[PDB]
Amino acid sequence: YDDAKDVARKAWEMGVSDPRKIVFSAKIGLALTIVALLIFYQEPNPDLSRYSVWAILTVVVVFEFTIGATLSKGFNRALGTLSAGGLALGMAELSTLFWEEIFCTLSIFCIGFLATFMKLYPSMKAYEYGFRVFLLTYCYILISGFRTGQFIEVAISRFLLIALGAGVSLGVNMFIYPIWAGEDLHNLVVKNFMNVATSLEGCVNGYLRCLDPVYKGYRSAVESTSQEESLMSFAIWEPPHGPYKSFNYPWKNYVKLSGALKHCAFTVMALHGCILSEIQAPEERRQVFRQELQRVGVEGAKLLRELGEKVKKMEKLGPVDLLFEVHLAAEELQHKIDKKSYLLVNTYESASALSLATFASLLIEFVARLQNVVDAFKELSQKA
Amino acid sequence: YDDAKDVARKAWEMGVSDPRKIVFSAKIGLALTIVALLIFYQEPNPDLSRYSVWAILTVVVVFEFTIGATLSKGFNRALGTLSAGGLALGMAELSTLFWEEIFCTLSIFCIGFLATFMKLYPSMKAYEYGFRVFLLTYCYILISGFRTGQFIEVAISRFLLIALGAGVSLGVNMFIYPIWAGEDLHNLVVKNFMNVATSLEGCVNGYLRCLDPVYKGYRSAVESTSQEESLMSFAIWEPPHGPYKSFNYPWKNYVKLSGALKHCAFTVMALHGCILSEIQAPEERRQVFRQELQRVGVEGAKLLRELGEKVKKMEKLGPVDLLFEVHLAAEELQHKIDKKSYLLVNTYESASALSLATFASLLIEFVARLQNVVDAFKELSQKA
Repeated sequence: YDDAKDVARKAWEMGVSDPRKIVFSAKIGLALTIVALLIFYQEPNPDLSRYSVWAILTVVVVFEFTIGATLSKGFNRALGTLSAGGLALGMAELSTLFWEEIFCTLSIFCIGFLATFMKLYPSMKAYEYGFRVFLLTYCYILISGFRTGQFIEVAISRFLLIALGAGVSLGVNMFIYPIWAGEDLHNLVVKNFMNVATSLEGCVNGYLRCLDPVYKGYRSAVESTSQEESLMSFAIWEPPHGPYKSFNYPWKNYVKLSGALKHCAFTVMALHGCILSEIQAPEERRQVFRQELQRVGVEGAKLLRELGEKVKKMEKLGPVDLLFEVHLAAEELQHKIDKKSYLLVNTYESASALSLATFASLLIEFVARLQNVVDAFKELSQKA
Repeated sequence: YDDAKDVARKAWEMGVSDPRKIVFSAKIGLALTIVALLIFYQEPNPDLSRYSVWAILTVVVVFEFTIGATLSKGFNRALGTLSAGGLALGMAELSTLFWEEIFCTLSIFCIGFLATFMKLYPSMKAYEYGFRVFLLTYCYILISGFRTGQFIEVAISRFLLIALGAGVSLGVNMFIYPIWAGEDLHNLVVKNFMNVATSLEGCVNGYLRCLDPVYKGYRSAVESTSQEESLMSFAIWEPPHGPYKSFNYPWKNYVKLSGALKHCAFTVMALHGCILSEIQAPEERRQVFRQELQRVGVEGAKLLRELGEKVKKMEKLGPVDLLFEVHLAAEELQHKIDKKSYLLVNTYESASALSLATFASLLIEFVARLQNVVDAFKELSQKA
């Protein structure tokens, strides 16, 4: 019973935090019950209601979270289905022309074999639903057409059914509280700034706290380029929905600003590795560089926090001279290790000392990786 | 025409290199044409051939690359379909009992809404096909059952059709040249050793070559734990297929040995970052530590190469005292920087000079991360 409390809590916790799941499930439920209500109350005549399941099963099979996703995946499945339709109907008139059972058997071996590879090819890894709905539509059309004499009228009826289902699908998805895929990416390029500034602050302050929240911080930023590169495929399909003024919005720098950041979060990786490493500097020697090591972590996060606030607001005003206090912090960090360098050099009696030299110069590097981002965001600030 | 040559080459190159795609497409083609041949030549009577498309569309919808995947995903879809069947038939006898159009409309809004969340919950992210085939089977059964009087005989017929399709599906997938998901993971835990030993050798030898192949090396090992954790879900479903002697084979250390390796390939990340960093040691100063820096990279790869050859062979003989020459190499590397330490310490005139403190003590660390793996593989060598 206590475990079941969490399951209810899990739904509530993901619910109250993000009111985008409840609304999506409400939208799909509404679409399904509207199709069913239309079937039962407005089309009760059995003259032709069998195919009425096309109508409710197409709403279920083509309704997805983001307008871009629904629209592009509908386009790909429509190309697969219509290509199978044209090619299969050509093969169907042929396959009635005189040994047609054997010809129509080979005509499905060939399609299965050819479509399988282009499904399995490494490049076409996300265009897999298209190959499934093409291999699975060739087969259906071909069997039904070998069975029936004049298929094309029933094919016309099936298309208006899968246009009466998908019509309501797209309409309800786009008009009733839409969920775009453009601002699912503008709210993601600005999320990584927030969970990297803490990863920087976690790794600078976890190194010294003596006498994981960090591991979930920076691994989200790094593991998003495989995602933002998808949300860049979905983002091109939406209209200029609101602030995103014109068509051809540069959803190419949001994977470039998140590119220079994910490249700047490859020191915070090794910056964390120094605290997880089996060799690390002793407590008493870390706490001689306490100020400057904290000084970079303190100010270094403040900039990278408000670099996000320059994306969330997408402030068409400017990032003017951001890195002065991090440069000063890094410069006098190095000049601070110029005096107390004997704590870094003369087996293991010197392998542990010297890992304190490895953090100090994995943190100055992060200061240098931080000039690349501001330029990779200065292009995005102006032209976008 | 020249670009089209590559497309043919791409299929051939992925074909001749891996003869696992051609055989899979041949298997799916054979299944589809056998179902079609069975329909046309052995069941030509139209007394009942409409549902004969269940038979060919179920082979297409449930045939997958690995026996484990086909079998587990068939089990999940069967649970979804049979659960929708039992619950929907209960709702169907009720939904004929006396305002049943409105009750049967609400009975599909409720199912859509409830199933949407458990599809969208973060945990149930791979169990998404199950929720789609449950939401999409409740709907079909319920519409058809509201339409027809005594559905259960037609439901029995549909189940023997989707047992005459899936029967041939599983049979052809398992008997005609099977493709397991256990040895798709034993051949993957041993692949990461081969593309990390080169990443180590690339980053040690790319640092010095003056007077990307590495970036594809270690990023494959790190980006596989999200994959090997799936191949651990598929691996439990196969029988003891061959060498994997008994049931309950420990496919839990292959994600633990590949866990200690992916944890050892987090220095080779930062080891590479030092050559991509905007601050790096000068040429003339790198080539004073040329021998020992190469010495660790040379011998350090030789061990990690033959750690794989202790997995590919899965040699039930032993990894006896592997790390002696890497320990000596790391020990006298540190003792080599004990003499020539003035090249590491006394703004930027010393930020570049101390980048050698950070390669040499990002490479001694990799030697220490390498004791964890041999222990995390000594457990796997004995009990597996």
